[PDB]
Amino acid sequence: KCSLTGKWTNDLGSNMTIGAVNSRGEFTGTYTTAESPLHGTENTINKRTQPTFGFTVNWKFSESTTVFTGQCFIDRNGKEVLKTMWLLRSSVNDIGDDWKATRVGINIFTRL
Amino acid sequence: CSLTGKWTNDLGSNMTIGAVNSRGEFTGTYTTAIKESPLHGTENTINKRTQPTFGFTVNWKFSESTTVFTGQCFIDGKEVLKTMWLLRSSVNDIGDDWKATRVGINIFTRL
Amino acid sequence: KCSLTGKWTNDLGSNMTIGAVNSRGEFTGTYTTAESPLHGTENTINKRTQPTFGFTVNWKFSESTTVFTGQCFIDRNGKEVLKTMWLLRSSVNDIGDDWKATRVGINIFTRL
Amino acid sequence: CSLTGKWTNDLGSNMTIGAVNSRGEFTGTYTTAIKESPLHGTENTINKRTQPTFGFTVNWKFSESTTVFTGQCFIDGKEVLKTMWLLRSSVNDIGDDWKATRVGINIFTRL
Ligand SMILES: O=C(O)CCCCC[C@@H]1SC[C@@H]2NC(=O)N[C@@H]21
Ligand SMILES: O=C(O)CCCCC[C@@H]1SC[C@@H]2NC(=O)N[C@@H]21
Ligand SMILES: O=C(O)CCCCC[C@@H]1SC[C@@H]2NC(=O)N[C@@H]21
Ligand SMILES: O=C(O)CCCCC[C@@H]1SC[C@@H]2NC(=O)N[C@@H]21
Ligand SMILES: *[C@H]1O[C@H](CO)[C@@H](O)[C@H](O)[C@H]1NC(C)=O
Ligand SMILES: *[C@H]1O[C@H](CO)[C@@H](O)[C@H](O)[C@H]1NC(C)=O
Ligand SMILES: *[C@H]1O[C@H](CO)[C@@H](O)[C@H](O)[C@H]1NC(C)=O
Ligand SMILES: *[C@H]1O[C@H](CO)[C@@H](O)[C@H](O)[C@H]1NC(C)=O
Repeated sequence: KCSLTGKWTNDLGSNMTIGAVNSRGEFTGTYTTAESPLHGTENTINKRTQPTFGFTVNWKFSESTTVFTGQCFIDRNGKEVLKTMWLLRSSVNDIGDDWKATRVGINIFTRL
Repeated sequence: CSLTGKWTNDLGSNMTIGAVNSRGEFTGTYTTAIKESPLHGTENTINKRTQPTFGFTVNWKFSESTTVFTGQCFIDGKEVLKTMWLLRSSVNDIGDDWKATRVGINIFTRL
Repeated sequence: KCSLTGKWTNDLGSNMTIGAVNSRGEFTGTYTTAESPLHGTENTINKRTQPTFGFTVNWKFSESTTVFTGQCFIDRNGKEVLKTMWLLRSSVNDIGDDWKATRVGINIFTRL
Repeated sequence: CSLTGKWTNDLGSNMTIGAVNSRGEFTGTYTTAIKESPLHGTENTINKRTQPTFGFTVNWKFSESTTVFTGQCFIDGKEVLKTMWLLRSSVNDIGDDWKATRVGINIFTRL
């Protein structure tokens, strides 16, 4: 089974720690990048080995917000890997600059 | 512009969001024809901004999928929520991962 | 049948003109926003009434690039409408700032 | 960093791009296991940049779908192409449009 709980690191150099996840599939943690809290959920439905999930990172050094979503996989080499895609929403003043507030990208995590 | 309350959108889905603590957290329900799913998000409180940026995850109850929403609460007069989302599907093997993510838009208005 | 050929306008105020599309599904045109050329393709496969397509806009006022993709629909009210999503790639100097060069958005077009 | 040549990627697809005129246009073939599809793109020539931004459309031959790619040619030493794409599926009714677009990444390297 692929568990979210733990310490992860990615291709960009950022690290992430996730706490235990309750029965409601909920969980919290911290996102570290060269610290901000994050709160997410894991899909419990058919209680699968490779869960789908999503979390929000409330940036504490700016008024932007990032949301990641992806799946917890057991790689071919037998290792746990998190494939995720995110949307980074920056804040704009007029509802007219809104068309450019959203960036999109990816991030692959592996256990620390 | 506060997230608390009742919203609906262009597709025709309703969303209910409760109070948000001093840390910006909040919970709510997501309704779409119908099935209700829990929602857990957070709003950026960095600058006590009147048009706060925010994000939340909808944990689907009728599927093994997940959907994340990010956006900003704009005072159009009326309060409008402009969002963009990512819909992650669950695939059996890491080989198909590439085709598992849909992206799209959604404008919410006070129900 | 929903044709790409013609003059369109969108929700953002930008206008667009598309030329005839050959048998290879190819076509060119111009994108006007408050002028840059664009070159695209339309999917011919099962020669459908509501084609799928994609085009690139070679910005002539900056070194960024935008690509749109979507489908040509016959709306319920009987009108032609183009639902599209785009990616706007801005250019960065170091392959390390790459994680933030891509923005994503939407654009709905209707005939002028 | 020029697009002309032969590239392959992480998924394992090959792409061949021909010469690009003075306007930045170019054509090529897209191979994926196998089926070959034509590609038509353009590269930004605004600043005679050595690491040009670019975009192109792949007109699928075995489906009614379309895929657009945008990105930048980076000199990693080696020439690398970092791209992001949108895969549009064709739906019968404008009602399902919302679920018709997939997004993803792709890193190309000189084959
Ligand atoms: O500089 C900005 O544009 C705003 C700061 C955004 C915070 C870092 C972002 S979140 C998505 C991405 N993944 C990651 O690990 N770092 C970046
Ligand atoms: O039917 C499926 O494709 C799987 C269930 C998907 C859940 C509904 C999606 S989430 C993004 C989109 N916005 C919205 O309000 N409803 C749809
Ligand atoms: O200011 C920038 O960030 C670079 C200029 C980008 C050009 C305008 C973009 S293309 C996608 C979007 N659709 C539209 O009609 N106008 C915008
Ligand atoms: O099988 C399908 O889902 C429809 C055909 C899709 C065409 C292949 C897609 S395009 C984006 C992605 N990158 C890549 O190199 N191959 C895939
Ligand atoms: C995070 O991962 C470990 C924890 O110390 C370490 O290898 C690395 O320096 C850390 N990097 C960041 C950006 O926190
Ligand atoms: C929810 O929104 C309103 C509630 O006032 C209702 O009329 C509508 O039918 C509902 N839609 C869904 C999908 O539940
Ligand atoms: C484009 O559409 C028509 C053409 O004149 C007109 O209504 C409008 O002013 C034009 N706007 C732009 C930005 O070109
Ligand atoms: C294309 O790339 C190389 C060509 O040298 C070949 O070995 C590989 O099998 C080919 N892959 C596909 C999908 O055609």
